[PDB]
Order: sequence, then structure tokens, then C-alpha cells
Amino acid sequence: GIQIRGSVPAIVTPMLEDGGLDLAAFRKLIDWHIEEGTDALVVVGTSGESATLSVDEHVLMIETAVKHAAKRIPIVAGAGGNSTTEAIELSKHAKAVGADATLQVVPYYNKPTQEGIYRHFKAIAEAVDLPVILYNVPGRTVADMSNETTLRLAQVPGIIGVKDATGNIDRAAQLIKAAPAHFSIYSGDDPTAIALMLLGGHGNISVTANVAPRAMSELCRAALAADVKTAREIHMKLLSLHKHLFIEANPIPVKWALQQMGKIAGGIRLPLTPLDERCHETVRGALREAGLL
Amino acid sequence: GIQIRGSVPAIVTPMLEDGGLDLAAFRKLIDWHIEEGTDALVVVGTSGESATLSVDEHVLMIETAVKHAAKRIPIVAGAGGNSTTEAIELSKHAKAVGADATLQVVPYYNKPTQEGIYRHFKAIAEAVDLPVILYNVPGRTVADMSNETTLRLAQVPGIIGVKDATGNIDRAAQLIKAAPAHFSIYSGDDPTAIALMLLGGHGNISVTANVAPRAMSELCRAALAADVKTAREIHMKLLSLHKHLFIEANPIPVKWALQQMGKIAGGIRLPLTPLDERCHETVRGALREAGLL
Amino acid sequence: GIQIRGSVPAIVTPMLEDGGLDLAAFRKLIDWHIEEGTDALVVVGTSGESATLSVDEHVLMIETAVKHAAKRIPIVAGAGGNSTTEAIELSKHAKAVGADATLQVVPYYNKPTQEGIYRHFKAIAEAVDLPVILYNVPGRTVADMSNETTLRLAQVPGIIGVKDATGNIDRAAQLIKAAPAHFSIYSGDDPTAIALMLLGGHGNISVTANVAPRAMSELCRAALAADVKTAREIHMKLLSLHKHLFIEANPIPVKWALQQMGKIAGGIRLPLTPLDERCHETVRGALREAGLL
Amino acid sequence: GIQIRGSVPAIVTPMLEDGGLDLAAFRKLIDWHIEEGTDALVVVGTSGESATLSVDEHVLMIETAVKHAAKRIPIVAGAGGNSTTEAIELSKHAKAVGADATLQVVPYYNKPTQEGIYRHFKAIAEAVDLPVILYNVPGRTVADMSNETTLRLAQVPGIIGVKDATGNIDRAAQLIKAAPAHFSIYSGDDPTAIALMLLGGHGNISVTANVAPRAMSELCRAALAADVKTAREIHMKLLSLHKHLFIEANPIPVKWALQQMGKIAGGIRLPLTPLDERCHETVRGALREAGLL
Repeated sequence: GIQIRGSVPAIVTPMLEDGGLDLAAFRKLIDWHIEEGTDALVVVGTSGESATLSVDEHVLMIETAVKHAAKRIPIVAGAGGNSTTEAIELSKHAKAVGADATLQVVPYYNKPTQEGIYRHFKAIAEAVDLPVILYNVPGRTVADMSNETTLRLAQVPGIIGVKDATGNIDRAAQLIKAAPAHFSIYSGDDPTAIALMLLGGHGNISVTANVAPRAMSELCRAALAADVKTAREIHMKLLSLHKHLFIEANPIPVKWALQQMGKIAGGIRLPLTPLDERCHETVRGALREAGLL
Repeated sequence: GIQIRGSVPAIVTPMLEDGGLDLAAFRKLIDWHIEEGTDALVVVGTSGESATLSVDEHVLMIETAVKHAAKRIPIVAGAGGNSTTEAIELSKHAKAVGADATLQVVPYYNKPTQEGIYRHFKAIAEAVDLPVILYNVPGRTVADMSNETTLRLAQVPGIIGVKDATGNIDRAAQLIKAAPAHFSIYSGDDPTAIALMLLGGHGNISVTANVAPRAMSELCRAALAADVKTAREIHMKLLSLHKHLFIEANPIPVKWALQQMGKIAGGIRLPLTPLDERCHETVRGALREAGLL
Repeated sequence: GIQIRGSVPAIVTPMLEDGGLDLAAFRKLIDWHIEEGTDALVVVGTSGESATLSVDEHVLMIETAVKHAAKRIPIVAGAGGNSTTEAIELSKHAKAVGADATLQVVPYYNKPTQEGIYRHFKAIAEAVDLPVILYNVPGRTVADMSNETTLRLAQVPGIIGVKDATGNIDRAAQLIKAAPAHFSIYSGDDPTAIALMLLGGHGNISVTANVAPRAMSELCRAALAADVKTAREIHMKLLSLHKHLFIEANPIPVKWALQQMGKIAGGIRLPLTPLDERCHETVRGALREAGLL
Repeated sequence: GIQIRGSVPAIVTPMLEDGGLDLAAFRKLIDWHIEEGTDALVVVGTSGESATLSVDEHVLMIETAVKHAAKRIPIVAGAGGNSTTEAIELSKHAKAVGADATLQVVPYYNKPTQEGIYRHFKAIAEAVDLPVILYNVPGRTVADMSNETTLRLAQVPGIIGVKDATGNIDRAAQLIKAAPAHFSIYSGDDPTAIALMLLGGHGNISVTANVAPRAMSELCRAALAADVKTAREIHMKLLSLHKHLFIEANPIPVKWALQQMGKIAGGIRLPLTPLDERCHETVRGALREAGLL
């Protein structure tokens, strides 16, 4: 089976100033992540602006990552949505261009019931023979997949884990305790990921690791090895980054950060906007403090 | 310009057992609405399951509604989303098959800034020469278009109003007081719509009106004529319906209700699900009490 | 029984510079309220800083208000809290100095169950032969008395109504529709009170009426007579005041406002503080705009 | 200086069936805690029903604990409230009967500003020469003492720590990182306390430790020694207890639990109520699973 563990950046989608895809920058970013110690990548998730890419651009981003990664690390493709048929079709594309798994968000906006969430994910897992990592982020979807629903889906073949973005460490302990052995609990909340991992979770699917891949890889490695002192020392150093990369909605700040670091151009697609001028010095100070600028 | 005022059901999308469209039932529903006093329809809005229709199905629903209405009432097409370029394409399609305006939801899931929301809607109004009604529903989108942003967009040519689903009656009065003369304020919250209209708003884009179009047309007529006593007597009779049509996420309950009334079949598309059996007694009781069953 | 209807300011407790009571200013305020059309007063409620008065000061304020009013208007004494035995003692004291009713807040901080809330208020009504008006303000208490619990208490002898500060206009209509004939529904939310009264409620226990008692008495009079047009014209004029009197926690802004109007001195008791200097311009602007300054 | 560290039960106030104080049971409970490994006790805090005790009963509870503890462990007296003068007077009593410190809640109900919260605590610390531990529990107080305000008060002589009941592990890391060396961060949230301590905090002021003092003492000892494996194994065993002791508002379930364990009688004071019958089997199963029944 595919083994996804440790630091997994939700990597941005680099764009030219006019919003077109910047595949040259994307390839360089992938090589940089691999040499810095990144364990896997989630491609065209929320941080990758999946909302504003066409189907052709979405699949091209996955294929580009798969081809360039060249099996050095696993590539997980964001492929979910609030339509079960659309998520099935995107998952078929991700499989066809060689993704190792899909990341599947709980439906946003249309507020399905718990049973609707179960049937949605179960239909996706059954329709496409490729592993599924669930993604619960009620702060964006409104609908909230309960632990009970999550653990029902852990019994469905193909569903290998969940990205929990709640930052609710009680809920994470409940999932870790009750989860079957094959089922991985990943943080989706950089400020609390260290705790989720110290309690027995399996990794962090991360915004901060976009700009600090080596530090985040070391933090995950230590937290998963039950080494509190090493993990918390790194975490405390990144604390201002964990905060200020959300000064506006992710990925607005992290894309401006990577532009300041010289790794991408400024493109970002409406309705997202370039980081507000008023926020620049705050993010700049966090990057300079982290030694990134 | 087009006059949209009064009771405006957000009409369901009738489907057959596999979710396929049921245009014959839809045309009959439109005729019933016109006979019962409905003032305009919003087609393939949230209540119409826009999230799970293909672009072609979306356009076919609008075209069917425009043709069948035969200019007897205005047809407002839901055509928004969280991608600015996609909303522009859908708005083009809506204009091309004869919609009188589009209903444009604030982007869900990707959490744009206020300036992102402003730029998103302005781009949509400028790209397609057809009126726009904005739609703020933070209970589904998370992003919340502030009154300040709304009133800025009221200065943009083509933006003729807003559907305010917050149920926040302070916010409604603030919009009513400050809105320019050309800019209509509609309720998107059936339980509070009577108050929004009595304070000077212009109509109610409604779930309850799917099943009680005559009563809701009379409620809006009275509230807009400052006739409290008539409006509140109708409102109180419908009070349980306003509640139990949301016992599960709209449009799950109202589609079940219209099926019990013999007006549509049971189709509904995942991730939405047929109304939970545990809710049937309660919803039918509200229908029967309101003289609809 | 006593008739409490219309505009009922939750009157501030005037204090001198060290927080000591200022009964001379208080008596002058009561006379001004009566001249301006105020219908009744709630004395040493939340707006009266009940939290920081001694029992003796609490009782002296009630006694002063009863004596000075001289039966021209009813005096409702705040006498509740989160201890059932303490609320009984305060209610005894209020009856003994001639209050016409007590205002009884849902227990704050200790988060009783619905049955705890029921038993608390029932014990208070039974212990002291004086009418009780319940007071639900979950924005301050956290505990929220459900409509079901409220309507159960409406069956208890002596419990004559409820002050509903939620601003939830659906909840208000539900209470109005189900309330027995003897049981009054009052607003506790100045921004939405007009809607609660137009739907059939009975009055507004008000912060804004501290500074605009004549306008608020006319607003309530019109709303209770189903005169939308008159009520809403007054409401819109006061809309900014309804907002900026809460720019900091009530009663911080309204005490500063009454001082600017020359009606009280600046005393206010810790942990409350004089209105922040950064808010002065905004609050005075609302006062001046409303013709109060 | 007094050194408060590790497992600190917020001990219940045992009552006879009629609600009178049960000092004999209280003394036995104190001896049981000391032999089971409890490090300190908070007496007549929220869990001790401070809301419904008289001043005489409040001070008698502190004195009883101080006398019986006989300096074997530190005794911290709850002594705060939403009136600065009342908190000063209660703190004087706590000092006079030999408490080692007071625990001071942020004002509930009257919603002070951040500056009002600062001045409240600063006035308490200055008025009574005894250490102060701050207590932030916005889930009960509504007012929320920001980290910035907390760290300002860390500079005031006498203020030696804060009990943070938010369960917000991001906020706890921020406080731990920025706190002066003399200033202790205690959890007030049993489900997350392990994480707060592993990140560098200093103890857990606990509900669960009322029924599992030895386990909680071992968990705190291990978490403070950076021993993740030992701490998390204990934590996972107590997970159902951490949850179900809040099935109704603390201290309703923990007092019923201790009655089932034979350590106290059933008394509890309105508006709190004995644990709902419907909850008994759930709490009983959690206690039997923890080996306590």
C-alpha cells in the first residue's frame, strides 16, 4: 500500500502574473521540496486554488507533479467537491495520470447530512480504484463530518485516512484512539499539528511547509518519534509563521510569501486577491524571523 | 429595467428516480406558480441543486423556464459560484437563453476578502449585459459580504439588488436605509422575511413559497403595502412550515414535501439525500396543518 | 394586575466620580423620563450595574425610584442572578420597598440545565408574591432559556412575561404565537425591537430609550398600534444610535452619552470603565445626528 | 514563593441531601486526594459551586481545607467575580484563613473591556498581598481575556499564572512562548491539558482529577517530564471520562459520579440540578471503564 506519513505540503499552484499556469516554477518547487525533506505533496487542493482551475488545468497540474516527482515521493491529488459525480470524474483523471491517491473534501455549500457525506465518499471510493484521504474543514465547508461518520468510512475499502483541519485536539484524540490500524489521521491545522502528531497521528498536510519544508519535515519526524523537546522547539520557532500565513485566507499570504522568497510569480485568480498591502510587513517580519528572507 | 418584487420562489429542480431532469413536472410547476400568484422565479439556485447539475442541465432548466413562462413572470437564473471566470461563463449562458437576470452567490469555500468579493461581482456584472442580484448566505458560504461591500456594488451598473439570507434584521434595516433608489433588498430567510419587507425591503426569495405560493404571494403583497395585520396573520399560520422545511438542509425537506403533494417525483442528487424517514411525520404535519395536505 | 407595555428604559444608575450613588441626578432623570413619555422603568438591571452594587445600594435605588415615581409609572426592579436563594432575597427586598415587579435574568456563568432554569424561576415566583418578568440574554449568560422552557414558566402564577434580548425574530414570533393571553413578550434588543412589536409583542425594555425616551415611546406606541410607517421612520432615524450605544459593552456608551447630555456625572464601577476615548467622536456623532446634542 | 505545579483538582463542595455543607465528607476527600498524589487543590471555584454559597460558607470551606490540608499541599481559593470590590473582599478573607493563593475568574455577564479586565485584576493583586492565578473561561464568562492582556498582567507583582480553559492549543503555545519565567500556564480543559503541558505549560486545574486523582497526577507528572508515551497512554484511558463528566454542565456530572463512588452525598444547589436520569448509564459506563465503579 501507499504509505503517506510526515510532512505533506499542500503546495500552491504557481501562476504567471496574468494567472496562467507557471509549470516551470512548479517543477523547480517540487525539486526544492524533495531536497529539503518533504515526504509527500498534495497537489491542487485548497492551497492549490482548485476552485479556479479548469478541468484541463487541474489534470495538467497533477500530471506535471507526477511526471516531475518521478516516484521520489507520493503525489496526492485534490479531486473532491460538492458534487459526487464531479468528484468521481476528477478522481478518474487523477488515477489516469498516475496520482498515488486523492484528497477528498467534505462537500461545501450544499450542507449534506451525515448519511449524504457517507454515501458521497463511499461512492467515490468505489467508483475509482485509487486510495482516498478524506478532508474535514468545516471552517470552509460548513458541513462537518462527525467522528462517527469518519470511522464508518474507515471501514470502506480504499479510504486510507483523514485530514482533520479543525484544530480540535479532543476530536483528534478520539479519532486516533478509535481508528483502525490501516487508517491515518493527518492534521490540517498547522498551529496544532504538533499535538495531533504527539498524540499518535500520522502527519501534517501543511500550509507552513510551503515556505519551511525542511523545518516542517523535522518537526513531523520528531513529533512522530514522540520527541517532544525537538518538535516543540521547532514549532515555537515557526509560531509566527503558522499565524501570519493566515492573516488573510489561505493561500493569499503563502503565495505572497513565496513570491518574496523568489520562488513564484504573483499570479492568483479571482475571487482570491494578492495579499493586502497593509499585511505585507507583518508577513515579511515573520519570514525574516524564520530566516526565510 | 426589469421589476422583480414580491414573492419569488427559489424553485426546486424536479428530478426522476435516478436524478435525471423532469422537465414535464417542472413546466406544470411553473404554471401552478403563475396561477397561484407567484411574482417571479429563481431557477437553479441553491434550492434548484445548482451544485450537482451539469452546465448543459443548468442551461436547459433556465431555457425551459424562460420558454414556458412566456414572459408572464420574470425568470432569474442562478449563475454564481466561487470562480469568477466560471460565473461569467454561466451568466453568458443564462443571458443567451433569455433569463431576465442572474442570482449571484458570494463565493463559498475559498473565503475571498471583501475586495475579492467586490472584484468578483463587478467582473461578472461588467462581462455580461444582464442584471445581477447579489446573494449573501454566510451560513453556507462562510464568507460574508459586509453591508459596506454590498453598497459599493450597488454603484456598479447592472447590479440591481441583493438577497440577504442572514435573517439579521438590524443588517436589513441598515441596507434598506442606505440603498440607492434603483437597488432592491430581498429576504433570503423565510422566518424573518416579513420583518425585512415591513421595514422597506422589496420581496422574499423563498423556500416556503415552493409549497405555499398563494399564501406567500399574499404575505409579500401585504408586507410591501405596510399592512402588518394581514401579513402577520399569514406569517403565523406558516410559522411551523418556515421551520420544518429546514429540518434537514434545504432543499431536502421541500422536495419531499412537493412529492407528498403530488407535484414532483423523488429524485435528488448526492451528496443530498431523500428526507430522513425520521423527519417525515413532522414535515407532513406542518404541511397538513397549513392546509396544503 | 400591573400593566407593563410600551417603552421601558433600562435606566442607568447615576454615580459620582468614585462610583458613589447620585440619587439627586437619578430623581431628575426619572422626572425627565415621565415628561418625555416613558411608560415604565427597569431599575438596577444590567444597564443599572446591578453586578457592582451592594444589596443596600440595590434596594436604595429601587426605593428611590418607587418613591420619586409616586405611582405615575410602574417600576420594575432588577433582582435576579445565578443563585436561587440570592434572587429570592433580592426579590423580597424589592417587594418590601414597593417595586411593581422584578426582572429576573437567566443564571449566568454556572450554566444550568433547562430544568434548572425552570426550577430557579419557579422558586423565585413562588417565594415572593410579586410579578416576575423573565429575562433571556444568552449573549451575556451563555445559558439560553428555550422557548419551550419559557412557555412552561408562563403557566406559573406570578410570571407575567419575558424580555427577549436575542434579536432572533423567528424566536420572537414563536413566543408571540404560543404565549397565553396574560403573558407579555418584550424586546431586549433595540435594533430589532420594532419587528418584535409589529409581530404582536408588547414593548421594548431599552438601552436607546435612556437618551431618546420621547422618540422610543413614540416608536413603541406606533409599532404596538400596527402603524409600520410611523414606527419605521422613527426607527431609521435612531438606527446609528442603536448601533453605537454598544460600541463598547452596555452601559459603558450610554453612560458616556448621558454625561455629554448633561444628565449624569461620569461615575462607573470596575470592571466597567469610562467609554474609550477612541469611541467618543463616533458616539457623539450619533447623538448629534439624532438631535439629542 | 508558592510553587503550584502538576495535578490540581477543582474540588467539589460536598453537600448534604438538603444542600448544607458536608465538611466531614470534604475532609475525607482532602485526605484521599493527598494519598492519591494530588499536588494542590482549588477550593470553591466553579466546580465548588461558588455561585450558590454564602460568604460565610465560602470562607468556611477555604478555612476547612487549609486546616485539614495542614500545609501538606497548597490550597488555592476561588475568590473572583464580576465585581472588583467583591473580589477584593473575598480575597482578604482567603488570605485571613491561610489560603496560599486565590484563583480569579475573568468577570462574567457584565462584559468588561480588555482594559477593564486589566484594571480589575490589577486592583485585586494590589489590594491583597497574596498570589493571584488568573482564570480565563470565555465559554462561561463571554468576556475573553486576550493573550496580550494576560501578558500585561504577568508584569504585575503578585500575579503568578493563568488557568486557560479555552482548549485552544494555539493560544496556549503563544502564552507559553511569551510568558515570563515566573508566570505559570495551567490548563482548565481536561480534554486538551496533555497538549498544553507537553508544549511547556505547568499543570492542569482539573474536573476529571476529582474522580481519578492518581491517574491525573501521573498524567501531569509524565507530560511535564516530556514523556509523551506515558502521558498519552493515561490520557487515552481517561478519554471517555474527560468527555462524559461534561454531559451536563460541570459540576453536575462529577458530583453524581462521586456519589456513585460513595465519597459524597447528593446535595447540589439550584439553579444546578442532580444529573439527569437519562445521563446516568453513560457516566456510569465511563466510571466502570475507568475502573472507578
